[PDB]
Amino acid sequence: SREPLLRVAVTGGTHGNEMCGVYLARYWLQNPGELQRPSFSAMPVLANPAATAACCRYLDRDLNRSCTLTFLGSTATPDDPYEVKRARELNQLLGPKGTGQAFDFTLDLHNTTANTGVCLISESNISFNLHLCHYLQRQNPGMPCRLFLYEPAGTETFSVESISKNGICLAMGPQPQGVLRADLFSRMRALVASILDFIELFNQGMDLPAFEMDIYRNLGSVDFPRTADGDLAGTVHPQLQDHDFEPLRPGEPIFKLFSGEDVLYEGDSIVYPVFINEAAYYEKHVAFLKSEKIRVTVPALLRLTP
Amino acid sequence: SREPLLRVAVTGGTHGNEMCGVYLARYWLQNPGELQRPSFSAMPVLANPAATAACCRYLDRDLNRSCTLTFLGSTATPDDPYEVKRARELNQLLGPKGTGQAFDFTLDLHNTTANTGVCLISESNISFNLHLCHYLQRQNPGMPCRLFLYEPAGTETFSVESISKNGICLAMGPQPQGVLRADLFSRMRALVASILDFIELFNQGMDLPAFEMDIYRNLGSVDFPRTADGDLAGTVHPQLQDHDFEPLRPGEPIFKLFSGEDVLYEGDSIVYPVFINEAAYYEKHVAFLKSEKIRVTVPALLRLTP
Ligand SMILES: [Cl-]
Ligand SMILES: [Cl-]
Ligand SMILES: [Cl-]
Ligand SMILES: [Cl-]
Ligand SMILES: [Zn+2]
Ligand SMILES: [Zn+2]
Repeated sequence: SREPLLRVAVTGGTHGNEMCGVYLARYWLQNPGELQRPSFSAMPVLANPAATAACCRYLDRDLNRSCTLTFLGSTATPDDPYEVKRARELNQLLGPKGTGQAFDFTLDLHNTTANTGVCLISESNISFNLHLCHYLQRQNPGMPCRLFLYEPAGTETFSVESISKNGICLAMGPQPQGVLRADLFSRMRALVASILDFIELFNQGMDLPAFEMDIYRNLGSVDFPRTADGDLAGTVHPQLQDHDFEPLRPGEPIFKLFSGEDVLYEGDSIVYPVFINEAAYYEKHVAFLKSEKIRVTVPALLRLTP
Repeated sequence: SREPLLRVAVTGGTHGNEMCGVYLARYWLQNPGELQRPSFSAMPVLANPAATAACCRYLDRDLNRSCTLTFLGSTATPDDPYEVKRARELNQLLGPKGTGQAFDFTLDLHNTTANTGVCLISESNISFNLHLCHYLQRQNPGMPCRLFLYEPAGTETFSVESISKNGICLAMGPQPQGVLRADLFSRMRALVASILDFIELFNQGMDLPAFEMDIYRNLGSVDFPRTADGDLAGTVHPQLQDHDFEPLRPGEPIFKLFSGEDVLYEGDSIVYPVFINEAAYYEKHVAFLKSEKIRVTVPALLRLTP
């Protein structure tokens, strides 16, 4: 017995300077008709109102790192980070996280300065999320739509969409922070429409046959070359720059130092760098994430049991 | 009798999140040998230290709008904008503005999210600045190097380089704020080297023959389409996006509204839009600047009179 997804949210402005989500959320709050389907209506939400008003990523702390049960469960004070306070409000709205009152699904919208194109980031290999990616791929022949599987190191999930029972992040790049490109705005807008379409089909009892697909699974990060003071001593090499999801073999160049030397990848295996040179990641000490490209088998999601 | 340029500054980080200038200044402060020529040594300066540390454009007020004689001459208080306070310090260092103690030349480094490529911005048609552009063009066949003439509306100049007797801005895009691309870092680094080379030749008494060249002269700005509340109602049209310095004829599309309508250019004449969709300009109400492409005749700069 398939349970329909009836309480569905689309969050924009989780990071205040990521403009597609910001303006789609603002627009939908004024024009919700677009998020309505026969079986359900998705609720638009501006996730970080103060960061959005200020057009910056966050005020005190990254909102997308503030939604752990520890943060949500903590006893409020006045001296809490704004984003911690806002996380609690999203917990009331979309959760509480880990309980049966949580929303069925949260779609969280993101932009990156990296040349990722269309990427879905999933914190688990839940088969519904893989079918969703597959659906978007099929709906857009010739458009890459890649799934980046980013499982939490251990126990606690951190993100805005993790508040809901399930959720996914739709990330689109490249786009400078604080800039709204018409091309990415429209494309993101159409892909959200398609994601809602998919939830409707699901809700209507559509059978989703098992299938196989390539996904990219996180191996971990590589930091920028630094001085003994952790200041940049170089940046991403021109031959790596803008080459997200392309293979990176050992011995290939990954940085150019200001001194003019090349730094080479010293790994044992070919990997697939993603989120190469993202502005928000400098302070997280991440020049890029290494991923392994793996072919997974996705079980069927059928209305009835065969 | 030609006066040599002996007190020459290169400023980076005038805007704290414009990374080429930030990292070139930081690097040169550690490795000044690069800025030395036989006749002079250029002083590297991080223009906005606090904005740079915070990786944002400015703290209180745009530093590059804070260097008017009015601001510089004002009586200090504790409640002055940080950037006003910093402007006064740059006035002490590189000026005082309008006096004989000012530096001979300030080269101010900038990055834009607009697809400008290499642009020199000059606040006057001083012939030395035009020869400099011409020199850079000749030194880089096949590389656009365009001169954008931006004369102050009326009396008071506002910018960091206006503190010196003469100066120019070297702007390079596209680059997201807070991102350092190896390609733009290297190119900017080589162009600064060439600008210093040029000052050396000048200093050595080189004759600079009169010549003609196309420049782009500011006509003014066009703001983003807005609601009655001044919130975006659209963004730069995909056909205009990334087309800086290309001709824009009346009737051509300049915006796409969220409602799906196109907004068309209603001007009487063909213009050349520049700084199309710059992040820092949203709040200045500027989607792009209109310029006229005009061919000017540049007088000779000769060691002796013919
Ligand atoms: Cl499917
Ligand atoms: Cl990239
Ligand atoms: Cl010349
Ligand atoms: Cl542009
Ligand atoms: Zn984001
Ligand atoms: Zn700037």
